[PDB]
Amino acid sequence: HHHHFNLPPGNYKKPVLLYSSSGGHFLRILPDGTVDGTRDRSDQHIQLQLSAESVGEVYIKSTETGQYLAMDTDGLLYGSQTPNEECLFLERLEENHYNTYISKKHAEKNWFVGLKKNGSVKRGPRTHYGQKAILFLVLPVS
Repeated sequence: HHHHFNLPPGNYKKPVLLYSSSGGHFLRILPDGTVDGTRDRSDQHIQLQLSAESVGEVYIKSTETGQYLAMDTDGLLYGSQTPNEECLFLERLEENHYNTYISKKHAEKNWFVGLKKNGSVKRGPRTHYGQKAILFLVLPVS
């Protein structure tokens, strides 16, 4: 109700990479629960598995550790051992091509998953429609 409903095609069967074009980083959920990006395509912690809750709602899960991507009350991304309300994202098509991920919990604030060119992630309140960091390509793993 606060966002459009253009959905990306494709599916949630196999593991994927969330690729950030600006700096060429892959979204990474480290074992200690911290979140960043790396250009290292062989990094074990960039392999992710997406799954649907409702249509257009997803969990983003580390295949290596089982951690769920989540955004806390202050807008910081972190890895959660169990799925909770902070773990649900609205997955949408953007600029007719990319995927964006909006915090469901904070959807009315337009808080996005964002991966900067320097390979750090954005804090929720610093993201907004029209940015580059919020744009992902979901790549199949080799």
